[PDB]
This record gives sequence, C-alpha cells and structure tokens, in this order.
Amino acid sequence: SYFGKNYISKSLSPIINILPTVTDSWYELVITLPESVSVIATGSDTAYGTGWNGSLLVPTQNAVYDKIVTVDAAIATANTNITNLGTAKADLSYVNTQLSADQVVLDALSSGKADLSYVNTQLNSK
Amino acid sequence: TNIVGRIGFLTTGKLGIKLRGVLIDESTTPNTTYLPGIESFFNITANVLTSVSYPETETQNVTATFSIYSVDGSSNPVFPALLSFDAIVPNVASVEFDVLAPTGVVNNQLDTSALRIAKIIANDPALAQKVAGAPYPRGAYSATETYLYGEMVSYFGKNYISKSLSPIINILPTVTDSWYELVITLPESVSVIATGSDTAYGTGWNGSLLVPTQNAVYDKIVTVDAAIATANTNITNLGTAKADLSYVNTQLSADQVVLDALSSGKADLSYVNTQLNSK
Amino acid sequence: NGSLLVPTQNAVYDKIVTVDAAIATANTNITNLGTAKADLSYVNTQLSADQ
Amino acid sequence: TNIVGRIGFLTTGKLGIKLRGVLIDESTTPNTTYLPGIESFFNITANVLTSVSYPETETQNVTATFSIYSVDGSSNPVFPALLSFDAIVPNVASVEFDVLAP
Repeated sequence: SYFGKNYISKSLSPIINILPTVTDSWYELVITLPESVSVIATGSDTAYGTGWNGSLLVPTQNAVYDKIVTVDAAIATANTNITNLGTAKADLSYVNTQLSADQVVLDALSSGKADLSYVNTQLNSK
Repeated sequence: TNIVGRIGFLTTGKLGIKLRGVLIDESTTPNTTYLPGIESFFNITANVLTSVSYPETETQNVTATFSIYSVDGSSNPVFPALLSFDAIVPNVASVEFDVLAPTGVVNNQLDTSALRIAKIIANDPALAQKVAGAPYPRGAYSATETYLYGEMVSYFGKNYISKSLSPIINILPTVTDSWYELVITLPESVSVIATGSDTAYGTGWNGSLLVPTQNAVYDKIVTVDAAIATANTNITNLGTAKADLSYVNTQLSADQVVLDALSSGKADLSYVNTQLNSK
Repeated sequence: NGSLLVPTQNAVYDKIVTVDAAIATANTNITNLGTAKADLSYVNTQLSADQ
Repeated sequence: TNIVGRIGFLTTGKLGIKLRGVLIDESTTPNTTYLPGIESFFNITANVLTSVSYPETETQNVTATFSIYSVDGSSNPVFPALLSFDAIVPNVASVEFDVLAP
C-alpha cells in the first residue's frame, strides 16, 4: 500500500527499493468507489519517506509526530555535541596567556644566558 | 546406568548388550573391569524392559552394541538381531531406551506416495511458484498488445482477468466472453475526499488552520532538516578546525619542562663574567 | 501518537515547528560564538616558532 | 603387593600370573626366590578376585604376565584367555587390578 493506492509486484525476480509508482515492476489495483453512501474524513497512514514532494494527500498525526520526534532528537544530539565540545575542545584565553608567559621566559633566557661564542672568546682571552 | 523403555510390536523378547572394548568402573570401591565381547541378556516382558542395568560408558567414550532378539519356546534369544545399533550409555541414574536407538530410515529414497509429493511441491517456494495460475498483472488495458490466459489488467477502474485459453488482441475487458472481473465489494467506505484536500500554502502561521497540508509540510520540514544538517556540518568543521585542549596542554607541558631544564643548567651571563674576573 | 485522527491543524504543529526553528537558530548562534574562540593552525604556527 | 579388583561380565573364573624371570624378595626373612614360568592361579569368585597377593617387581624391573581364564565344568582354566597382558607389579601394599599398566 503506497500513498492510498494498492499495488501488486509483477516482477518475477525479487525487487527492492523500487517505488510502486513504477508501472514496469508494479501493477496498481484500481478502485472506482461508485456512488458509495459513506464519504467520511480519514488520514494517510504513510510514514515520512520523502515521497511528499508532489502529494495532494493529507498527513496523519503519526508521521508528523514521528518526524518531529526524530528532528528533536537530532537537535538535542547537536546541542550535546556543542556542549561537550566547548568544555573540552575549544578555548583561547588561557592558551594565549600561557603562550605569552612562555614567550617572556624565552626572551628572558635569550638575554640572560651567555652566547657560546662569547664564552669561547672569553675563555680564549685567559 | 539403569535403562527403562517400552518395545512396540514385540510382546516378549530379549535385549542383549555387549561392549566393544574394556571398561573401567569406579562406582565400586574395588575397581571393576568389564570385558568386551560378552553379551548380557535381559528379559523384555509385556513390551517392557524388565531390569536393564549397564555401566556408564559415557566419559570413557566406550561404545556398546544393543540388540533385540525374539525368543523361542525356551525363552532364549534367537539371532536375527531385529534391532541392532551401537550407542554410548550416558551418566544418568535412569535413561530411556528411545534415546539410545538411532532415529531415521536407511531407505529414504523409496517413498513417492502422491500425498508426500503434494506436500513437497506445496512446501517448496520454487515448486509452489511454478504451480501458480491465477492473475498475472500487466497494467492498464490497451488494444495494441496481447493478453494471455490468466493475465489481469485494469480497465475503467475495474480489474479484469482474461480467461481466453488463446491470446486475445483489441478485445475489450468489458465483454464477458474472454474476460471476467475481480470483485471487491467494499461497503461503507471511509477515505474518499478528506485525504485529497491538502491545499498548497502555509509554512509558518498560527490561525489559518493548516489542517490538510502535506506538500508545504514536506518543504518546510526538509528546510528544517537541511538547516540542522548544515549546523552539524559546521559543528564538525569547527571541531576539526580548532585545537584540542589535551594536545595543547601536553605540548605546553613539554615546552615548559624543556624550558625549566634550559633555565636550570645553563650559564647565566653574570656568573660567567664574575668567574672570568676572578680568573 | 497513534493513528486515530488526522487534523494536525495550525494550532499545534506550527508551534513545535517554530520552536525547532528557533532552537536550530540558537544552536547556530552558539556555534558561531564557539568558532570565534581558539584555533589550530595559528597555535601550531606559534608553537613551531617557539620550537 | 596385594592385587584387588572386580571383573565384570564374569561370574566365576581364574586369574593366572606368571613371572618373566627369577625374582628375589629379600623383604621376607627367608629371601623368597620366586621362579619363572610357573603359573600361579587365583580365583575370581562373584566377579571378584578372591585373594591375589604377589611380590612386587618394580625394584628388579621384571615383568609378570596376567591372564583371565574362564572356567568350565571341570574347573580347568579354559586356556584361551579372555584377557591377557604383561605388567610390572608396583611396590605398594595394595594395588587395583585396573591400574596395572600393560
């Protein structure tokens, strides 16, 4: 059953991932519904399957609720990814501070410590 | 191990058990040695094995031959071993004889009894598919193709299976001589026109009563999903694009330990000049 | 949940839709602010200069 | 060394033991000089060896032949031995007939 129409597979070989709308592998079971005294309000029990691009159908509450639930689950997953990324992956302040401290130690060590050439010259003098 | 069991189609007989190798038993304090090739006989009276006791040959993997003999007028085993088989007596207080006897038939190729063949053909999916008959779907009816027997088409909203044993062309499905309709008989139908409303408008609102829409629902929801996926892509890109906390900490610690080592064991200018002036 | 009624009128579906759109935009803003802080190529460059 | 054990599927029988070579058990005060080739016979009554005491041979490394004969109406051991092998009698006070390693 596909989007309100019943189909029968007419392919001898087993088929998979072929939409029933393909008449080359499926036959649609026609129904006229002649002058029936009962014409009431129902929905379409087709779960969200990206077949709703051109679809004058009307979606049941179940498909919409399930898609909303999975969308919210994905959003929660993204939010938790952001949360556990921020606290463990990215930060700039103390990295910059420690780099500046290391740079100040580097220039202090460069200035204070004696060149090996200077030490060699002085040892030569004596 | 005690052995209990019943024997069909034999009111009176003798059961004989013989070992194929030596057996060692420790159920008794003095270790019991069991010689092979010696047959032990037990009565089978009123289709019941009277008192069959044989040592356990399970953990020793020793096989024993069991045999069923008819009794002559002297209550003695005649020897056409009606049922003979090799089996291992397991380690249990009482075992059933049905377990020991093998299950199955040697001449398994002899039975072809119509009922059996019917069951075989029905149960196998391939043979069942071969015996199909029935409608053979082909699609909407047209007058430019040939429909064989059992071919079923759609015409004016009805389903028609051709019953002409010969192929037909251009002949309408409605004429009952060569087609026949497949009844549906649906009473008190529910889904006719409400499912078909939909209407094409409405993405974000709160008062227009967007009850039936499905296409715009699909479009807005794929927009939302694309936004979420782009957010995930940005999150992953930022994750791979920035530096990790632990890696930076480790690199900084390595630089700091090298730095303190350099500061400790090095020649400061003042000390060297002082030593030179002393020299 | 469950296939009992169909409606899903413009009184409960679009409220959740707007909630999800707003939360996705908020996550986008949080991602934007997170990406403004820290980096890898620059840190590696400066660490190599120090090395 | 005293040999003890039961023999299943044999209501009554004889156990014959024969020394391979000359044995000298100095344990006994009059050092017993056991001669070879002589087949000492013991009784297996009610599937049980009656009283099988044999000198140990682990020390001097001498084999002994053990055979289990069935018994006919004349009490003569039917010489085709239902079981027969060669083993060294271990130097223990009591030994099980099953544990005699051929």
